[PDB]
Amino acid sequence: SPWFGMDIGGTLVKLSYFEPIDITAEEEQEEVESLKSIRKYLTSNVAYGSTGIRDVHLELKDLTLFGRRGNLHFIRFPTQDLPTFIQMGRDKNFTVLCATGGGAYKFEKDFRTIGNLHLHKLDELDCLVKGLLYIDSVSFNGQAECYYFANASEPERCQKMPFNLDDPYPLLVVNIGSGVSILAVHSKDNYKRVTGTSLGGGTFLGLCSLLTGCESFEEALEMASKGDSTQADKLVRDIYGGDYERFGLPGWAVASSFGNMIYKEKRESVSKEDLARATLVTITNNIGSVARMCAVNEKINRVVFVGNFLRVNTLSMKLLAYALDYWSKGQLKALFLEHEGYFGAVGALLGLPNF
Amino acid sequence: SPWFGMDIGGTLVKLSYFEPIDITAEEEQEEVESLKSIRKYLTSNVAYGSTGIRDVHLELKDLTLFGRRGNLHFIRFPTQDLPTFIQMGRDKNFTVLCATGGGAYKFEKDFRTIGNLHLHKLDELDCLVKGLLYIDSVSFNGQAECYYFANASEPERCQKMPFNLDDPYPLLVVNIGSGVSILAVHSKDNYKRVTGTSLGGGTFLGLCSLLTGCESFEEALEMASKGDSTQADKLVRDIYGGDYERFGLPGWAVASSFGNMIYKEKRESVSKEDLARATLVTITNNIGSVARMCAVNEKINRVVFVGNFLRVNTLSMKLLAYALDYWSKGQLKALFLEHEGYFGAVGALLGLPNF
Ligand SMILES: Nc1ncnc2c1ncn2[C@@H]1O[C@H](COP(=O)(O)OP(=O)(O)O)[C@@H](O)[C@H]1O
Ligand SMILES: Nc1ncnc2c1ncn2[C@@H]1O[C@H](COP(=O)(O)OP(=O)(O)O)[C@@H](O)[C@H]1O
Ligand SMILES: CC(C)(COP(=O)(O)O)[C@@H](O)C(=O)NCCC(=O)O
Ligand SMILES: CC(C)(COP(=O)(O)O)[C@@H](O)C(=O)NCCC(=O)O
Ligand SMILES: [Mg+2]
Ligand SMILES: [Mg+2]
Repeated sequence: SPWFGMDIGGTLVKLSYFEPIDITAEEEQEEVESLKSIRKYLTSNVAYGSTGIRDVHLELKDLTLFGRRGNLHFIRFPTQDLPTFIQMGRDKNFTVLCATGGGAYKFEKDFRTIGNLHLHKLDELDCLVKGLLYIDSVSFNGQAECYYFANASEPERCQKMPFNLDDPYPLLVVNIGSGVSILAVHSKDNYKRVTGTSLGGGTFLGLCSLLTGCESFEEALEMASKGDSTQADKLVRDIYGGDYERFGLPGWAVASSFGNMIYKEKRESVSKEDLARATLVTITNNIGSVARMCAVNEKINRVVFVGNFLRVNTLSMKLLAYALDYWSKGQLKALFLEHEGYFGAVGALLGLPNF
Repeated sequence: SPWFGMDIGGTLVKLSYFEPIDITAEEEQEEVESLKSIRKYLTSNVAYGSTGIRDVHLELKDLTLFGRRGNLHFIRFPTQDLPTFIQMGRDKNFTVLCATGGGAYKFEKDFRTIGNLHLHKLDELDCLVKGLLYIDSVSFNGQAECYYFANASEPERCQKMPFNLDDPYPLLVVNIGSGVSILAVHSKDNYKRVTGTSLGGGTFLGLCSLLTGCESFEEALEMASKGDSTQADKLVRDIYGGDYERFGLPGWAVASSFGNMIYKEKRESVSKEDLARATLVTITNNIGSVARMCAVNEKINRVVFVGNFLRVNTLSMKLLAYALDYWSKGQLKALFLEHEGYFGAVGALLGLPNF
C-alpha cells in the first residue's frame, strides 16, 4: 500500500508521497507488480500527464517516518484534473488515502469508485498545523525550513535569511490559497481559526485574468513584474499633493487601490502589466493589513505565510515583509516556509497510523 | 462674507453653505451686490455648471448657527472640476474659506489666486468628528440623523429604523471615500485613526469601470443591482460541496472573491452586471470584515459608516448591516447617517469662529 497524503484545495491538489528506500531483498521480490509500477512511475517522471508536476527541489531525502527510511516527494496538479487522476487510479492494473481540504468532502464519492481504497478524511486546519510543525522539526535536509527577510525596509540590504522555530509558540499562520484562512497556534494542541478573507490568490488570478487576459499564474507574475502599479493606484500625494503627516501616511502610500482607473484618460494609457502589478499589490497589501490586525489582536508577533499564492512569488513576499515591518515599527516578523503549499498534504500523511 | 465649509476629497468636493434667513431690512439694503448675487445663484439653482449638484433633500432649515437663523445647504462636485469653480470665483464681480480634506493642501496655492480670500485649513479627522456630532445633535429637521437596519439578517423583516446617539461614545467611524479611514471616537476630545484600507469606493469604481465599461458611479450601482455575484465568486460549496461546518462557514459564503474567473469558460459566460455586483460585494464585505476586526479590537460595538461610497447605495448598506450582525452574533451594530458625505464640510464650517 503506497503512503500518500492528499490536500485537495479549491484550485490545486497537493500530494505528498513517501518513497521507501530501505526495501529489503525479500520485500522487493514479493512486491505486487502494480505497487512496484506506481513507485517507478512516480520517481521516474517529473511531469505526470499534462498538468502534474513534481517539485523535485522540495524533496526530503532519507527521512525516517513510521519507522522506515525513505524520501518525501511533493506533487501538485489542478483540482480540475482530479477526475483524470481518479480514472487512471481505476486502471485495471491496480491502499489507504488520507485526504484533507474541501475536496476530500466534495469528491468523497468519486474516490470510492476505486474499489481497493479506503478514504479517511482529516480536518484542513489540523493537517496544516501538524504538517508545518513536522516539516520544520525535521528541517529541510539540514537547512532551515523557515526564513524571513532581514532589513525588509531597506532595499540595498534586504536579503532572505533563515529563521529558527525551535519554540514556535505562539504563532499566527496565514494560509493564502484560493481564499485566506488565519490561524492562531498557541500550542500543538490549542489552535483556532481567528478570521479569514475571501480576497486571496484566486482573487489575484481571477481579476488579473479578467483585466489582462493572462493564461496562467506564472504569466500573471511575470506581467506584474514589468508593471508600475502607481499608474492604476491613486496615492496619498495625488490627494494631498504630498504626505498626510498628521497620521503618518507617506505620499507614496496607496490611498485608493485602482483609484486612478475612474478617469477614462488614465484607463486608456494604463498597460496590462500595470494592471497585473496593481492587482498583485492590492491583494497582497490587504492580506498584510488583515494579518497585522490579527497579530496585534492575538498578541502574536510571529506571522507565518503559507499557501501557494506565494510560490515563485518573491514580489508578494517582500511586500508582506516590508508591510509588517513598517506598520508595526519592527515588532512584527513576516515568516516564510520552503514547503509553502504542501503542509496540509504532509499533515494528512501523518494521520496514517490512525487508520 | 458668505459662510462656507469645504471638504476637498480625492474624488468629490463637498460644500456646506449657511444661507441666512433673518436678513434685516437694513442689512438687505446694504448688502454688497456680488454677495447678494452669490446667495441668489446658490439658492435659485440645483445644478451648477455641468457637474455641481445641490442635495436639496438634505437641507437643514431654520438652523441657529453663530447666532443667526438660516438654512444649511449641501453641495457637491467632482474634484476634477475645482479649477472651474476657482476660475469662476475670480469672476470680476466678486471672504473666509475653511477647508479640509487632502485637497485643502493640494490646491492651497490655487485658492489664493482669489485675491479677497483667506484660506484656513483644518484637519480632516477633526472636521469629520465635529461635523458628525453636530449634525446628529441638531437632528435632521426633527428626524433622527442616525439609522440602522433592524433584523438585518432576516430579509422579510429587514427595514430601516432610527437610532439614537444621545450618548455616542465610544464610537467607531468608518469613512468610505476614495479609500477608507477608520476612527475610534472615545469622547469629543479623544479620537484617533486606528487603521484604514486602500480598498475603498475608488476601488469599486475603478475596477468596475475597467471590468464593465460603466461611465458613472450610478450606472455601476444599477449594473450591480442586475447581476449575480456568485457567477464570478467561488463559494464555500464550490470547494467543499456544501458547508465547512467545523469552522461555521456556510456553503453560500464566498470562499474566493472572483475565484471562478480563473476558468476561461466561466469568464466567457459572466456578464458585466455579474462583474459589477462581484466588485461591489467584494469591496463591501472586505470593508465590513476590517471594520468588524477593529471594533472587536477597540472594544466598541457601534460602527458608523460615512462617506459617499454609500450614497444611493442600499445594497452595500444592507451587506454591511448583515455582515456585522451575522459575524458578531448580534453584538455589533452597523449605523448609518443621512448626511453621509458632508460631515467634513460641516465640521470645517464650524471652525469659522476660530478665524
Ligand atoms: N500552478 C498554479 N496554478 C494555479 N494557481 C497557482 C499556481 N501556483 C500558484 N497559484 C496560486 O495559489 C493559489 C492556490 O493556492 P493553494 O494553497 O493550493 O489553494 P487551494 O488550497 O485553495 O487549492 C492560486 O490561487 C494561485 O494564486
Ligand atoms: N457622483 C459620484 N461621483 C463619483 N463618485 C461617487 C459619486 N457618488 C458616490 N461616489 C462614490 O464615493 C466615493 C468618494 O466618496 P467621498 O467620501 O466623497 O470620497 P473623497 O473624500 O475621497 O472624495 C467614490 O469613490 C464613489 O465610490
Ligand atoms: C473556505 C477556505 C477554507 C477554503 O480553503 P482553500 O481551498 O482556499 O485552501 C478558504 O478559501 C477561506 O477561508 N476563505 C475565506 C472565507 C472567509 O473567511 O470569509
Ligand atoms: C488617505 C485618505 C485619508 C484620503 O482621504 P479621502 O480622499 O479618501 O477622503 C484615505 O484615502 C485613506 O485613509 N486610505 C487608506 C490608506 C491606508 O490606510 O493605507
Ligand atoms: Mg488549501
Ligand atoms: Mg473624504
